[PDB]
Amino acid sequence: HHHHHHHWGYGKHNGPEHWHKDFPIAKGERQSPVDIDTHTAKYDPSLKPLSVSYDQATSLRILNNGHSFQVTFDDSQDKAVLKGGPLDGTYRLLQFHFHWGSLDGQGSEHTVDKKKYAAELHLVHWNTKYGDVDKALQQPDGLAVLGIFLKVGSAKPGLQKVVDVLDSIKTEGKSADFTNFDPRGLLPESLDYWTYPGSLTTPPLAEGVTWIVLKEPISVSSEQVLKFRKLNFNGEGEPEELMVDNWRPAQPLKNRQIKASFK
Ligand SMILES: NS(=O)(=O)c1cc(C(=O)O)c(Cl)cc1Cl
Ligand code: NI
Ligand SMILES: [Zn+2]
Repeated sequence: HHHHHHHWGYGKHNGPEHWHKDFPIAKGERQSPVDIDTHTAKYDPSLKPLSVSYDQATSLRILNNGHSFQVTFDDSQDKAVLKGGPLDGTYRLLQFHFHWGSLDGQGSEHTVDKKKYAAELHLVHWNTKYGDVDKALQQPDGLAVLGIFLKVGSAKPGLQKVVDVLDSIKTEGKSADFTNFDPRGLLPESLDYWTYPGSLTTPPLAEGVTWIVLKEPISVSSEQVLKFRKLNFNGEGEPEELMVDNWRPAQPLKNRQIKASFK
């Protein structure tokens, strides 16, 4: 009988279309992202507003991991947490990262009534009742991701401290100290959201994520998102391959219901 055990990426040869070969959970019923069909999405008056408590958030480092860039946080205490919305309990912010396109007309992972945004911001949190992120990763209610759409318009002031250091992490494996960054400067004004049970959108595509996708996009300038597109998927000394189109497309919703926090 069959038995199951090159690196994944976003290229023709190793992109989303192929991930199912090493990560067969891609074939399952809880995969992210999804298209949010607003007609289908049922307003659920029993969802609470999302309580974002980032008042003490302690950023640590910023790094290029070869598939995105991310800002890490001290998650040893409840410095930056999510609760309420659809969540039971407290989730601690570990990291945020982005996905974006080669052009403004694509780049988001989630879509809304089939519309793609220019980019999507993901704030990754883990359920404190499991003690750390490695234990949480193993559970169905282990993680919560707050997803935020980016459109191109006016500059996002809170994003500028990030953009101003991207030249220091151009290539894979580069990182830098990145202290005193306030993630509140990346939120939109309204915290109205859609929620559904899903997965990581990157391998290993584990099905343990409560997704919270905000209705309202933030706007960033063309100049800012152009700075994203100057990152490299490659290492220093390797041929240049610009880090663009690092998004997985919408996956089948199957039997899941997406709920809205708003009428
Ligand atoms: N795209 S995602 O589903 O938010 C996600 C991405 C990553 C990643 O760094 O590749 C991680 Cl560790 C966790 C999550 Cl939850
Ligand atoms: Ni066997
Ligand atoms: Zn992500």
